[PDB]
Amino acid sequence: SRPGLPVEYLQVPSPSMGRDIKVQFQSGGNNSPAVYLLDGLRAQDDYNGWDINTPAFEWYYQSGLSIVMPVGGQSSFYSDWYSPACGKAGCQTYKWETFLTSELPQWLSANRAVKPTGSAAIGLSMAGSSAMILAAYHPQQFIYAGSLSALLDPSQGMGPSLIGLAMGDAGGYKAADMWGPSSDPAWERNDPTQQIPKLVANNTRLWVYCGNGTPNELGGANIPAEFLENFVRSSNLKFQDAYNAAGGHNAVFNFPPNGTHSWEYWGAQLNAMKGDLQSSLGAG
Repeated sequence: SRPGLPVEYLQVPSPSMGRDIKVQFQSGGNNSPAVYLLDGLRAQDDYNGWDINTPAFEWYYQSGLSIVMPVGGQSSFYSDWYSPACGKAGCQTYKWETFLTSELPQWLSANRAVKPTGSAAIGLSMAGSSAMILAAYHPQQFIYAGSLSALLDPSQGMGPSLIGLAMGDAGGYKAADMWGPSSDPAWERNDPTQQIPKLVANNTRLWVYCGNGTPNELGGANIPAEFLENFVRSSNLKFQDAYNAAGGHNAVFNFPPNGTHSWEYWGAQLNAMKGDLQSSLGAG
């Protein structure tokens, strides 16, 4: 149903960020695997864009999988920032890696019986690289990573620069506060293409999607959505080449001759990945 599902709005304390993080949540059942649905660049502080734009909880009710949607973190790249995340409206502490890899799984396990290991992380936009990085450095916790329309080589060439422009545009943040100047090692640490050997070694299940910038009847036919998607697609095709070349063998590569940087396309992916998640995480 859309109304009528056991969807919760959790207030999860984050010691490292100094506030309570809101978390939209739907249990899978006790000891169910978790699917963390990470939000895009312009993540709002009230509801996660997955909830807003898709019937995600509805699609995943009774699938055997807990759906976890952290709320907030516009421009955070779900990372632990070097410095305070200061933007238009003010400053906040961004320690999202810490929260997603210790604070939240521990609270979800203690308070909701969500299995803390063997999870998937799925993100779109800024969060697609985040998902792969979560898995790269925390493979016990994240055994599956989905990346929808992300820039997968953010440390290379014009990427540090483009990322800074995006962050400016979404909230008025500064990339330097996050990962420092582009010379800082944090750039390569958080670049999924540079972390391929870790993904490969950990045999992480990858679901990698990117459209080609051509909308279809599904919609999303606006210039920004089209330009954005076409733009991030080269990093995606290179990732695929590098992954295979490094001996990668547990990924789905979805690069259709359509799709724009829009929720019509992303929602479709999340719907299409449900049986793959169930098999890979052990739902039922």
